[PDB]
Amino acid sequence: VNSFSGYLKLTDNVYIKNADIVEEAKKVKPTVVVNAANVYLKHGGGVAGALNKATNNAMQVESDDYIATNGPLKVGGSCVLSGHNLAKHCLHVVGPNVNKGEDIQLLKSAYENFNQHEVLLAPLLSAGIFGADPIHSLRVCVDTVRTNVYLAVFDKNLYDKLVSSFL
Ligand SMILES: NC(=O)C1(CNc2ncnc3[nH]c4cc(Br)ccc4c23)CC1
Ligand SMILES: [Cl-]
Repeated sequence: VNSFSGYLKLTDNVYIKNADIVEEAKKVKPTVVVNAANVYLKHGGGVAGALNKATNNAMQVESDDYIATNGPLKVGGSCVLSGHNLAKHCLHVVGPNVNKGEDIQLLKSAYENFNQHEVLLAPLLSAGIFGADPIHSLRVCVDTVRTNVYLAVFDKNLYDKLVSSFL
């Protein structure tokens, strides 16, 4: 039993809710919140901009030190950093950005990072400003993630479409 509330169960291990991931993280304080990161950990907009704003820019400060030491992530890759006031840990995961021409096949590799964590609060990777079809992202999530994932979808209209079209 965990503290996530109001989710629709899609499969054995995948759950979904119309929610602001920032507000959900602040309420649940999950062990792991997933950020929709880019390779530079520049948290300017979308989910990343919102999460970073909620940390009062502490996420960005920590991220800049990480990049200065380690260099950029790979598309499809991840790193574990602090969750600040939102979670114990933040798993920064880089899905392909279609608006940059990146290979959508890397979306499966991106979701594989979730399997290193028993339970996660997450957005749909490569959705939103990353330009992928969220219906496809949900399909890849369900077919790739084996650990327990609680998906927060900000847009109510999109949430209803994701549920109603789910196979
Ligand atoms: N834009 C979308 O509808 C999707 C991706 N964005 C988010 N997904 C889940 N929680 C989120 N909290 C946010 C807060 C701010 Br401010 C901006 C964006 C998001 C966000 C669901 C596809
Ligand atoms: Cl977004």
